[PDB]
Amino acid sequence: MLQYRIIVDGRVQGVGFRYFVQMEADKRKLAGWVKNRDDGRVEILAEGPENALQSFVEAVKNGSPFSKVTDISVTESRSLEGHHRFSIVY
Repeated sequence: MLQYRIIVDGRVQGVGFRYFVQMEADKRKLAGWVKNRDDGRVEILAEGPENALQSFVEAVKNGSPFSKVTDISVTESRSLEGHHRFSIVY
């Protein structure tokens, strides 16, 4: 489909952000993962149809309770790894 690599910065850890991203990804039937980086940022790999991916990016910007998204970087690829499911990963 398309794969997005999304990096989120701001007040985005210890705020239920991974859970929020996972609920949005499952709602939008996207596959991939969300993971906290040790530098405070959140990485998101998401694969799916373009309408789902675009609307997902907008939802991510709204964040979880107490979060504040100050930046979102997105890079894209047509090469999907064929992920199923969306996981909170370590």
